[PDB]
Amino acid sequence: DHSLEAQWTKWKAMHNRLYGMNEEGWRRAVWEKNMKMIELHNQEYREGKHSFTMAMNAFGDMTSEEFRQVMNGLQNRKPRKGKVFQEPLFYEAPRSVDWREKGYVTPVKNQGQCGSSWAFSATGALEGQMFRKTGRLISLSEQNLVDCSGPEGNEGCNGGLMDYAFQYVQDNGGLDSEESYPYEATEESCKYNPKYSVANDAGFVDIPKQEKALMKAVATVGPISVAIDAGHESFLFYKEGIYFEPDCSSEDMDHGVLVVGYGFESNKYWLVKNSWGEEWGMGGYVKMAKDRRNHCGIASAASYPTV
Repeated sequence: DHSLEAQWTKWKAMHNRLYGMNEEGWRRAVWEKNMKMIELHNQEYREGKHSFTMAMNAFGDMTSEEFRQVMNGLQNRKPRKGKVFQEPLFYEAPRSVDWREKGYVTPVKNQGQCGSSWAFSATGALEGQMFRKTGRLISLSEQNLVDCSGPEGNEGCNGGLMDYAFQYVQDNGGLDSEESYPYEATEESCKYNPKYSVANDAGFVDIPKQEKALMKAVATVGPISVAIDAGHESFLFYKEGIYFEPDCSSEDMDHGVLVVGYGFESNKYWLVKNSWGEEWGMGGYVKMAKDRRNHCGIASAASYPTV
């Protein structure tokens, strides 16, 4: 009715959308299907069938093809070439951890029209380690990785891996700050300048494919880089609460993110920092189901750098 037409017009304006005559038609269809599922889902939430709610956002008119192109960023083959993390049995991890309260985490960033989640997950873990080492929080450059880690196996906006990113930092002897090497969301020439370098003696460690191990690692090291299966509109439109997708895969992770802590609702979850801006989820964060048989592959390809 008039309400639907009005809401569509408002969303378009709000997100500054200008479509051609033919596109307008199918973009709206995409948007309406999403609005319908968000509605049905939220009703089921009220009925207690879900732990999280959904809400329309800037990705309301996006196609699955476009999603795979700019929202993700992880490569198919995920090799384990880093040092090994041995789960300490005689260490008892706390019930909850949140590194943002310790000042290990920088503000939420936005990868934009570039499938570079690998770069954001990488700098995220590095920023925490540098803070653990200097007590100084400096935002690192994702653009540096995008433009320079090609030899390490990365493909800029076409995907890469966090380990390849950590490898680059090793071989290179440093990574610039975001202030000196701004994010452009595209592949340009490598402008790495030593004058603004940080993390000169790096390396990386891979964590076993177990949540118990991942938990002990987060509690003792700081934020950790993890890969998750994010290809679901439930995640795309996630709003708040504990995210749980029955159709989530524990083996096909396409999105790189950062775990900054874990806890339980006073029911356990992982505090995850995403790079889709503050307008997504909980200020750019998502509480993901913990200890639910490696939900979304959270513990299948986790690692952290060493400085």
